[PDB]
Amino acid sequence: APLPELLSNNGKHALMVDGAPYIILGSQTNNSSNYPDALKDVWPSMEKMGANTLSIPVAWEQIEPVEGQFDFSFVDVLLKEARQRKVRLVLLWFATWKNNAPHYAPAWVKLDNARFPRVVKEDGDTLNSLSPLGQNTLAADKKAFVELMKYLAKRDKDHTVIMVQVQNEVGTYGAVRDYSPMAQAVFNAAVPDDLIQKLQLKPGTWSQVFGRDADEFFHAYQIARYCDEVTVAGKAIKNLPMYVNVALRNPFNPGLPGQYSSGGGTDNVLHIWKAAAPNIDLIAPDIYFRDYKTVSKVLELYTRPDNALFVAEIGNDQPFARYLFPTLGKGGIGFSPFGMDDTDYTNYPLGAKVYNDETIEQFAQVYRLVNPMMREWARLSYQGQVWGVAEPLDSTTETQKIWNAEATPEEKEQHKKDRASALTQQLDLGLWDAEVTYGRPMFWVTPPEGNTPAAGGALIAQLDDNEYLVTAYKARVEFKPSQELAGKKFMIERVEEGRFEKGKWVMERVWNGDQTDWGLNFTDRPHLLRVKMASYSVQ
Amino acid sequence: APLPELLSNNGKHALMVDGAPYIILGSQTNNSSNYPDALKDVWPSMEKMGANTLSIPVAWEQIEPVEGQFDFSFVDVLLKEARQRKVRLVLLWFATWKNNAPHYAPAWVKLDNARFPRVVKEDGDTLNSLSPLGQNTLAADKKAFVELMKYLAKRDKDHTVIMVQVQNEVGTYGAVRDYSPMAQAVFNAAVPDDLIQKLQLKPGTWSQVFGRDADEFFHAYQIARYCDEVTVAGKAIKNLPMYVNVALRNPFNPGLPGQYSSGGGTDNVLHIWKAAAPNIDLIAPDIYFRDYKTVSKVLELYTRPDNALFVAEIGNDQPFARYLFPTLGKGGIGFSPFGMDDTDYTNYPLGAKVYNDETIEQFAQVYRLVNPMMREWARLSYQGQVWGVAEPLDSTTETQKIWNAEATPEEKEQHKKDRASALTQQLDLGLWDAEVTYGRPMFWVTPPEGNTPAAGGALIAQLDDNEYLVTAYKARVEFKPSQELAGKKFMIERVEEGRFEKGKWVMERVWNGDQTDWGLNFTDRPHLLRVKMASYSVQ
Ligand code: NA
Ligand code: NA
Ligand code: NA
Repeated sequence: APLPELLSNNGKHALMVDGAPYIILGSQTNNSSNYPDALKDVWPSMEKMGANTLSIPVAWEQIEPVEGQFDFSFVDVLLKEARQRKVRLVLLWFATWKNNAPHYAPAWVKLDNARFPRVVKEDGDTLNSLSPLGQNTLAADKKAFVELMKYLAKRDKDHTVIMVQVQNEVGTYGAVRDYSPMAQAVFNAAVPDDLIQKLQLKPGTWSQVFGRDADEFFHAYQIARYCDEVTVAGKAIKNLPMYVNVALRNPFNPGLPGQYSSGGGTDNVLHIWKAAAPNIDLIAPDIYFRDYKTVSKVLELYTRPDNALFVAEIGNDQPFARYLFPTLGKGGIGFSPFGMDDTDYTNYPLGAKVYNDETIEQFAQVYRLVNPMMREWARLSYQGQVWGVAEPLDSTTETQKIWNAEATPEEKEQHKKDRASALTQQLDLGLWDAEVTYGRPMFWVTPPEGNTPAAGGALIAQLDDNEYLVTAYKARVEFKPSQELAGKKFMIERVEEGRFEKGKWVMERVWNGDQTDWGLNFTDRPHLLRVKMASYSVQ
Repeated sequence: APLPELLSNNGKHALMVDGAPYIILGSQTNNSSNYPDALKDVWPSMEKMGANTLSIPVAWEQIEPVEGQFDFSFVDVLLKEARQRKVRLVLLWFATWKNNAPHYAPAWVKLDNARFPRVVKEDGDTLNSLSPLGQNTLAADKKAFVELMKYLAKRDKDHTVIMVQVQNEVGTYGAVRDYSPMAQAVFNAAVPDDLIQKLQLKPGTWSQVFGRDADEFFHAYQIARYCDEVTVAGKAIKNLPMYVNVALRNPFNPGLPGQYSSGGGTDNVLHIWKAAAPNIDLIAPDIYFRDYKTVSKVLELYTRPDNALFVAEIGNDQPFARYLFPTLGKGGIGFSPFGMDDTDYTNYPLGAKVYNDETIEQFAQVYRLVNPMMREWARLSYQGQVWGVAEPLDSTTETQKIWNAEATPEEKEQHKKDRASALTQQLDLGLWDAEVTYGRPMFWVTPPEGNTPAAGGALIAQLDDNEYLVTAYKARVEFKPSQELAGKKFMIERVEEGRFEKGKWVMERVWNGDQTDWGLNFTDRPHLLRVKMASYSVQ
């Protein structure tokens, strides 16, 4: 079977798996589930979720517990159990950095600062974050990563593993960069030529060329180079797609580097990362912001002509499930909720307060919309036109409930109108537009009041000028002409509910009458529709 | 197999069973379950609880219903059923005293006051409490107890019965001592030499040597001698460990002897009991105080270089389960909740209002932490260093809930701070300290607010200078250096979850990342951890 690969063309992207575009409908384990005995607490969640791909760590400490006495016994069991369940894997290389720190590096690495040095603050104190200028550290990480890739080259010829994350949330908290003498010598030197050329900049030292951003851009550059080298060495063994995942700064109100993880692929240093690390396939956001506006901004910033969108981690609380829709609508190649296992941990406040079947079911319900068309959707996303939206108001707060109640009757009616309007989205589909609304009956035209909790969304793919594939969730989708018709009228020509079997459309039933008089109304159950529209003459 | 025995060395203790230290994770029946037909209502509770030892009465009235005519049919059945279930037994000899009174003595004893005399009050009235100076009573009790011990010598060679309680809550309510002419004659006489020598006192009569404490100390001494003689006679037949259990006085606010049970092993007469009864292995508190401060004080007073801690009875309501932790932390040899059977009785207000699976489960959940390491814990407790803590605030009262709500915003914030601080415990583990906190998320650092109801605790054993065995319940445990290091930093080197198999540690998984970033967080599920800490140079 051909290698998985990330294709980029015409500002669009596809993750090719087994020779065709693929969507990762993912689940990711908690951080301590990377052992054979823990897998029994991972698989059942995956099954309940309907996930097709598991993201799970492989730690440097476990594969090289003594230097270089390699142990791949976890990987062996993981591959075999994944294959039995017919799912794919994304392995997460937890090594020099995991959330800025070396906790998953072997004891012989993390306890030997002389050989493998830490970031030194400007005031001389040391942080528990390994410096990207540590040459021994790079060589050692690289060597172990190579051994892992050799294991996959020899033992995973059908590519059960489809992608590898290199490190996990790199960077440093508590300082902007390494200020050690070793780092200071490089910082005081000339900015490397290659970076100067790629950005279109005048030569100089770091402070001269970057000014107020020199410290942060320096750290980003050095980390990016470190990760790029590890990536190249591993890809020389087996050329799987590889990516890095970002501990995000708030895109609207980031604060200072060091408060956020400095040097990772934050939105202000994507240009540094892309210039410095041409061998890393994509830079993936880890999304734990709950609110629609911030999440939407993150999806906008990380979807670029030079960057495929992969939501490598997202919170597992209920409000996060609907972000699958805009993720896919942007041409995203995947989506992977974090902490989908029963190993007795909840990362609340970041995710769900409790982990049970209801937690899983919020994601299972949205994955059920995509699974039955996964390959067809992936192709259309890469080659054609897709759209995707989520319910754009967050669930009403207790503070907002109080303020709501204390309001004048005129103000309450105005608020309802404001909410209805905010809960109405327009999509321009060429000759036709769609209007998506949330939280209303399936009959008549009473205005939308939203779902409680906020949960809805819709996916649309264009099949032809007048024909669309549509599936949605707790929402109404209504079609209309995109431009004035000139003495023509319009209608729905035909709505079919069905499925793809061996790549061919099979009709189950025609929606008509009540089911198409008031838009196309979706609840929590999965329905995949082919909608054909027509303008017609009445002259 | 070798006889069970209580060892005492270097101010520490162990209950040896089958040649190694043992922890009684007990259950005790209600008072009327000591019959073959009642056992079907006892065993299922034991199984649901995960108890390893059953405490159950054997009554003088049932073994010698007619003088001279012994009946061990109950004991026969009990032994056989216990063996089938692979549990051990502690038999409770209910004889001359059961809660101060002779109700479990045969009719031919308790109805013959001439032969077997009662305590006489100073005013000449009689109380239903047998005088410890009644020589016929002592001889008769002793004779029956000897027959019981003969039955065990001949019919329990593998020591299904590991310990015997001699009497049950001895003493007298309603008077301080016996004031009968017979007792008055002894009280007026010289204090016995042996007691004078052992306490380091000047000879004299009771009033002269003890003053204001003479009446109470006299009753304690006489009862202690009576119980010691019974104990010696039984041990001459089979030398099992034997103990007495105490109807406690409130250690902070006891009131007067006679209001509490005068003459039992209350905290003010332990010195009398130890001097008078050298053959009784230990003196065990019966704990029905609900509140942390009082329970903690009782555990402190009963844990002594000359007294192994055994919580021979404790209430079976929810708040009591967490006291297993400090019991074991003090080097306790056992813990036995009272009334764990379904014989249609609740001793509420002393225990739980209702008896059902939930009542049992509160104890099952904490026994599940200890059972998998029972032998390893018992050894470490005897030979090494252990610690144990329980959540130190009791559940918030309705009165405190009202007061909390009516409070000013500044006062509410101060109260939360005060509670957080009270819900934070420090333990000095040598080179490392642990901080235990209760009722907080498993991620980030928001301050502890306590569990509702109060329920948490933690056990720690030292394996080496930098390595500890840890298990806890509804709590967070965080490690730090015990002393400022000098230009060194520190981290967790490794946390392994696992179990002991044939006395050897088997690793199941490594806790890392999220699972160790914010201390070690436990819910209601059992996890046994080996925690290795490291200081490291950054010079
Ligand atoms: Na248009
Ligand atoms: Na210390
Ligand atoms: Na200290």
